[PDB]
Amino acid sequence: KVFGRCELAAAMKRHGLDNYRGYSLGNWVCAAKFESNFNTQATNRNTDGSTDYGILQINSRWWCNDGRTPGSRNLCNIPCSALLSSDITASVNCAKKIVSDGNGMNAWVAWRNRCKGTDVQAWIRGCRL
Ligand SMILES: [Cl-]
Ligand SMILES: [Cl-]
Ligand SMILES: [Cl-]
Ligand SMILES: [Cl-]
Ligand SMILES: [Cl-]
Ligand code: NA
Repeated sequence: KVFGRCELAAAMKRHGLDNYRGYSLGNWVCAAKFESNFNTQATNRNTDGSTDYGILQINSRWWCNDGRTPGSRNLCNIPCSALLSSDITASVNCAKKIVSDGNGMNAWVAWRNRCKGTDVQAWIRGCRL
């Protein structure tokens, strides 16, 4: 599924991301735009044997199990397949854990490169949130 911008904002707000661990809602919407282009089935294969999965491009070394990644910790205790679902529930839940690490949203390459320190409230413009 490819989410609309305000469509995704509403679901991310429903699931508690606005201001979570110090990150207002627009940070998460921006991260999804630039990680996955709002595509729930996006994937990115990496050089270390891991893969990034879903709308928030969550990495298979530490966070989900795909059965083929070294250094596996599966700290969200889920199959990586769950992160490719058309509803965002599993991805948002696992992102809460990821962001709770000392890294914060620096865990997201695309947030680091296109969202950090920008006008992230623009991402929820006209959404009524
Ligand atoms: Cl929309
Ligand atoms: Cl939802
Ligand atoms: Cl915001
Ligand atoms: Cl899987
Ligand atoms: Cl990570
Ligand atoms: Na990632």
